[PDB]
Amino acid sequence: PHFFVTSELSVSKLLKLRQALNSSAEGRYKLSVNDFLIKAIAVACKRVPAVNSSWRDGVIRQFDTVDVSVAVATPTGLITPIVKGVEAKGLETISATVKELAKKARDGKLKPEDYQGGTISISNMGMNPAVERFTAIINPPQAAILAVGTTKKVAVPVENEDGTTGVEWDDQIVVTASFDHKVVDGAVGAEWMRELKKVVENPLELLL
Amino acid sequence: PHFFVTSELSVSKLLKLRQALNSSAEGRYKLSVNDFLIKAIAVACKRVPAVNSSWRDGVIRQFDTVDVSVAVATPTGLITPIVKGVEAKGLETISATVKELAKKARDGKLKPEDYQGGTISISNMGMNPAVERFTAIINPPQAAILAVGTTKKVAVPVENEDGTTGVEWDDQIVVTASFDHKVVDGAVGAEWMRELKKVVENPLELLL
Amino acid sequence: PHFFVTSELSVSKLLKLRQALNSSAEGRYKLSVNDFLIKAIAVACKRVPAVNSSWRDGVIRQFDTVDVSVAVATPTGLITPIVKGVEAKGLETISATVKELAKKARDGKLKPEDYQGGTISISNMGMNPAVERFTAIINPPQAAILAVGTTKKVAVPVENEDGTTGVEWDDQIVVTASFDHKVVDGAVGAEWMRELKKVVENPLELLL
Amino acid sequence: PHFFVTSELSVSKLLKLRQALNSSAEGRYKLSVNDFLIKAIAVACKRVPAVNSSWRDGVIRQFDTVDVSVAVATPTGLITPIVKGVEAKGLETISATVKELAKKARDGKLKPEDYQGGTISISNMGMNPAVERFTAIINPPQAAILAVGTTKKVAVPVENEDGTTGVEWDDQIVVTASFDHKVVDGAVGAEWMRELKKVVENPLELLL
Repeated sequence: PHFFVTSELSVSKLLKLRQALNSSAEGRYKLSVNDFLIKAIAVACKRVPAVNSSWRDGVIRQFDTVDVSVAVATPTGLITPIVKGVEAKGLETISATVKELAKKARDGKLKPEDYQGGTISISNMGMNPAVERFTAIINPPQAAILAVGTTKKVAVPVENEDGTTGVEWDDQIVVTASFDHKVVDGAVGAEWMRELKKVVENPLELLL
Repeated sequence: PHFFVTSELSVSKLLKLRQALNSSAEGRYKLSVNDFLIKAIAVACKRVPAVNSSWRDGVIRQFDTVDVSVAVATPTGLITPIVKGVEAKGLETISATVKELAKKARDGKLKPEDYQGGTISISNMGMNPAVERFTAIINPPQAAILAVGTTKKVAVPVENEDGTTGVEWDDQIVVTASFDHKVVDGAVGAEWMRELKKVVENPLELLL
Repeated sequence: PHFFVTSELSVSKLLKLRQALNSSAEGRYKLSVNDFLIKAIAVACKRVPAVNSSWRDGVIRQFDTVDVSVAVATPTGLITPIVKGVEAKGLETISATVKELAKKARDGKLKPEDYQGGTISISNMGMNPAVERFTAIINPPQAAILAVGTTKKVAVPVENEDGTTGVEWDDQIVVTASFDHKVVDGAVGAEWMRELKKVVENPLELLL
Repeated sequence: PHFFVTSELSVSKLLKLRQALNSSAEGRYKLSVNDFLIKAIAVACKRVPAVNSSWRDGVIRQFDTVDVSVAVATPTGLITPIVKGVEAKGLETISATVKELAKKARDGKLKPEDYQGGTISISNMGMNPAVERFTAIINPPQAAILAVGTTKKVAVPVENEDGTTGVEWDDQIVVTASFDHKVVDGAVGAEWMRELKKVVENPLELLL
């Protein structure tokens, strides 16, 4: 039994900072927004340990550390590469590890210890238009799986009192979050979502 | 097998009237928007009796009266206090009964006859940001369960021919409605949703 | 196990062309937007054959041709009239066949070979307000079922550099797409959705 | 035999970000500039492992992880509390751990496993005026010890072509760095200093 948590999330600050940091990238790495998202979900899963947990048969094993089983679509299908100790990783570690693992998934294979649904399962379709949102199924060894739709620029009130509400156009992804609903719950799921959104909206705390 | 009915709903009129009525509140009560929503879902469940029904084993028992099993999140978990005969109640009856029952759920306990999923199950996360919408699971003794996301102020065309479409910013909650799909159906579910939205949008008919 | 693909879709071009073509209608037919949508989903199911397939017990039978089991709500319930070889049909064939079949469903009956969930199951609530989106359940003999919410006019950036982003108000339906998830997958489902959206957004390719 | 590496370092960006983050502090923590410096020296000691090393009798043991033996002046004398795995810590972990450890040093005692000169010895007199710089002695179990003078606001060319060089006043600490000179060397010491200065000057990379 799965419940869905749907949460928009602006990115313009994080897009700006990724731009400035991929400028700061010397060709040394490619920072995808997803790398910051991976470190941010690491931050939030440390923040909310219920997400970085797993449905054990009798109990729910909660994982102190967080890794991410990012899911990469592959010609084979869906490979879920596991990026380990993200919260203690770097983020170019996230960068290379994500691109390396997706490479080894589509190009070669990953060894089976790469597909653990580790404490959190992430499927990202931010790059995929026509899905501003979409829903997946939680892994049985998961606690909750997160899916991200595509980025949209939308009308937003602009504080400016000259154009009082005004029309100000924000980039943002509204995401869905499928939850196994017994290992994790709607309140904690939404709160983890808000942790994620907070840390993402300003990379300044994601710096930390 | 559950189907989901997703329905935005403006509130600005009802927010205005709640403000004016909580001004009219002499400290005698606190009218939450949810109290008006409870009376409004009572109105709509009398309007659409399929919602205020229950999946009996062989049949679907349809309930003439409507009560609401509002669901209150509790330190224990989810308590679903039952507010009885809402359609014939007052609304400060709704006010106090909802706050009293949530109190006795989080603070003490409610006696078990308070958790009946009575004819309608309501979970409200209007107060909870980062969930503009979310989906729940229908109670087996329910017919359909309703979930409300948070309120959002959004760009809206303003009729004014000077700013022709213009940008006019409306508060509204888009809600999801999980339906057991055999006791209740998509057409009747959506129509009950529209009944609810109609009665809510203007409290003038909710007065009645 | 079903996954949901949610996709907005503007219509203003197709609304314009339907208007011009129902002007071009001499009373000879009534072209509902849904007729163009039926030819467009035929186009996309030829484009994406995974959708116009069926869950066989052992395998997934993929259907070269596409028909549509459009679903018509009936006083009996949901009749799913089958419109055959849509991709090779006309569109006034679509027009009359859809209206004729809905007629025979609500008025009389359709003979049972009209309810096959043929290669694609379509439920349309574009005409139904208060459901900008909604989700259904895939037919077992289906591969994926599509549901369309209602049309909404929304704030949209207008390119004009005078009103730089400006506020420009577009009609569009955001649709959900419930997928059986083993006969069909999220990537192919979303891509079929984008095929559909592309062909719909400009009827010029839907002409073909 | 010790050599000294002297390096100014602007702070205004990091002062701004600490201000904004101690505004972001909800009373939850106090972020001293030294906490960011501790995470930054962790970053640089991972960056330059020669600093987070120790003079073993025959060899130099280089430490993969970095901790910091921050030194706190105490009524007893100099307590060198050890903050462990800083590079994998948080920074409010740094915040509380530094203030807690200094507290337990001046107020109570730290248990002896708190004074290890762990991989790096830091003495900070940024808070101490009249020492814009000062030099210390490397711990024998250290590889290099770092000392920071006080912050000074100084005349700086301002790019502005109106006031062409102009006079623009920057806050900065010039630091000394005493090095045991056989476990570590002038080139690597200065380069570690530049790593430190780079990561500090913009907390954006210190975010990571």
